[PDB]
Amino acid sequence: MCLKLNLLDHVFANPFMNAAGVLCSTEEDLRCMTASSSGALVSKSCTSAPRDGNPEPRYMAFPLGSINSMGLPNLGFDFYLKYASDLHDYSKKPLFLSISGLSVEENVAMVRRLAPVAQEKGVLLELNLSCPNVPGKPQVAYDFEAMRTYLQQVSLAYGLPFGVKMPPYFDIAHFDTAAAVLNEFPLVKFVTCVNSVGNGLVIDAESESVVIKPKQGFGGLGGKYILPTALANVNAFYRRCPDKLVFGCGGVYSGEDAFLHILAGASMVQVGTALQEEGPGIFTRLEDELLEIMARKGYRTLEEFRGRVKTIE
Amino acid sequence: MCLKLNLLDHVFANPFMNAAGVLCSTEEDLRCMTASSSGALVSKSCTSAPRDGNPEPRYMAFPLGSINSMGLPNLGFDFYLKYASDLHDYSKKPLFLSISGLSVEENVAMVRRLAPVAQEKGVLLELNLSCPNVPGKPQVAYDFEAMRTYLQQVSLAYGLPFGVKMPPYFDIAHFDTAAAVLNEFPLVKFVTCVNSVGNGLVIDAESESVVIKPKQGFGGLGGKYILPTALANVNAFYRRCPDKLVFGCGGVYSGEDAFLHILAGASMVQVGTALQEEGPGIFTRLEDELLEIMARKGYRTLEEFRGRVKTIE
Ligand SMILES: Cc1cc2nc3c(=O)[nH]c(=O)nc-3n(C[C@H](O)[C@H](O)[C@H](O)COP(=O)(O)O)c2cc1C
Ligand SMILES: Cc1cc2nc3c(=O)[nH]c(=O)nc-3n(C[C@H](O)[C@H](O)[C@H](O)COP(=O)(O)O)c2cc1C
Ligand SMILES: COc1cccc(CCc2c(C(=O)O)[nH]c(=O)[nH]c2=O)c1
Ligand SMILES: COc1cccc(CCc2c(C(=O)O)[nH]c(=O)[nH]c2=O)c1
Repeated sequence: MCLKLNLLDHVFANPFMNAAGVLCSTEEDLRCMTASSSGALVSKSCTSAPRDGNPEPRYMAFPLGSINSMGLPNLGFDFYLKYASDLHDYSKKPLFLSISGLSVEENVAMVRRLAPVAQEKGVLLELNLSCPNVPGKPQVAYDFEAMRTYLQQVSLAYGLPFGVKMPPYFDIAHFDTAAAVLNEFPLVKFVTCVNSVGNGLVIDAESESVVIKPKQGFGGLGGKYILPTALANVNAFYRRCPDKLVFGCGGVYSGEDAFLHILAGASMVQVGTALQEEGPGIFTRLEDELLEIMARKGYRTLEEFRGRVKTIE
Repeated sequence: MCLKLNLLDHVFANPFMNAAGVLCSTEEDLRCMTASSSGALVSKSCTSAPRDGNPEPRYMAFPLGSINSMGLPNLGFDFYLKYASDLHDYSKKPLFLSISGLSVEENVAMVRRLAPVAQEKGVLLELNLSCPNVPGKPQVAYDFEAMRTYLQQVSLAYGLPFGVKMPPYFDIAHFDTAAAVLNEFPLVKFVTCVNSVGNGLVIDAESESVVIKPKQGFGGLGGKYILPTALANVNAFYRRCPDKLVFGCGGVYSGEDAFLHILAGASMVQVGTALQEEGPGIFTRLEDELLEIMARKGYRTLEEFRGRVKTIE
């Protein structure tokens, strides 16, 4: 019985990795993730310049999940490129680098410079589309014309297989349109579903206050709140993009939650909130729990059940 | 101390009512809700003709909430209008009738008939902008030009104060655009935030199956999953629509959860999943729990704290 996968011309001990943004901002964070039992890691979404991000408090967690408005704090592209080019030990596990430029030209400039490191060292790009463009317009993946522009420009500039991190959708028309846009781009080889469920509001009853400072308390939701939303998006894109991989992200706290993602169609399974709360020891637990479910069911590999969710009659 | 309030030229014993679709489809159901301690009730969203809805199973509930693809099963508009005109006892509490025609023309036709019953009896209209998926077209509330048409046509056909049931939004630009649409219509006097979080997917690990039959398992989410989403929408529209009431719906299982909705801006608080799960006794509990929290805080009225959620610096 084994959790091994081979995808995107890389080998993964297991499907688990951090979600972008969690335990991956600094060198220390990345070394931690690399030392962990995860199958892979992804770096913090970066911009060309370093950013301090929003004022604190900007992340809070509770029994059913988390809310954040971090504001994209990161050490800048050059740092993450250096990590990929010179610091990461590729013999431990594969690395993904997430980018989240604030404009199409910022993304273009970064992927141009990432390309030769991707070709030589095998770092994999995750382009964050669940991200701001012009303020007063919707996030890029909620603006299908902007999304198409970003993918056309990045595809031309980068020229290598990459993946995309998508926000959740809630309307079948959006699943259809979004997948049709992605399917225009043969270099988009993986689709990570989902980013945080946007602009939730957590309020603390005793203090009568929101719990994060930015944006009058509005921020993206993760964790137990979002698992059925995550599963729906994984399955919706799994069905609509048969020549791409789907990576699942959202609501994973247990090997059972991971097994659901994989039944829905997930290849890799990313862990955000639960990892932020539990720490990297979660990866040994999740591996053990998923293997126990597989043993009970007589499954020896992930492919035996990936995308095999049953429908009713 | 009592929770009675006056809105829309009606008196309410308390701010609680059922969510449209729950405990409100048949004459039995409407009599049950009338006999409950709720402050008001709303009927099942109706179409001009009766509908059987989708194949079963089409609703399921879990510790953290529910998923449904009911398919607008309903007894038809003539039935609900007859209930409003002849059967309902207005001395007990106010009645809202929810309409969800499958086209603008259907909604126009129904509202032209409701108008004199609204004048004579005081039934209130809640216009549901959500409908079964039509391939190629987004939900009405997610297509701002369609939304503007519906509201223009209904406002003209009806001529009296009404409200609108909204799905959730997840992007600040969308809040801005949606509220600006709504603010074009002075007869829209209340906005109910929110309908179920669309197209989630619940999977059972043991059976490896989805749990509802229609739509390959995809359905709207209610319950604990959606409380922060619901609060964010309530507050976003409370802030943007100062000349309107906001009715909160989503994730209410306790007087604390109701308290948070009211803090966010809610005038009435609607209860769906929890009501479906617990039954109509829930209203006496929610009333007791909300009065208990008020008493611990020193609040004597709902107006003292409605909309008064605090932000940080
Ligand atoms: C503190 C924090 C920072 C995040 N930063 C990023 C980011 O930089 N890029 C990104 O693609 N997603 C980011 N996200 C989203 C996560 O990658 C993940 O999509 C989301 O939290 C849902 O997964 P979960 O339910 O396991 O938390 C962040 C989430 C959290 C909680
Ligand atoms: C079984 C069921 C049927 C519903 N039918 C309707 C409907 O006819 N009209 C409507 O506006 N919303 C309908 N809804 C949505 C609810 O009114 C409510 O917006 C949603 O369930 C969120 O509230 P909750 O978290 O309390 O369940 C339905 C919900 C459920 C669970
Ligand atoms: C630039 O300000 C931003 C506002 C919202 C989202 C983002 C992208 C980064 C990001 C963040 C973040 O850094 O806030 N949090 C998430 O949950 N997902 C994300 O993708 C940037
Ligand atoms: C599958 O049937 C529908 C899909 C979307 C919307 C509607 C309208 C009635 C409705 C329903 C329903 O009857 O399925 N369920 C909801 O959670 N909200 C609603 O507004 C039906």
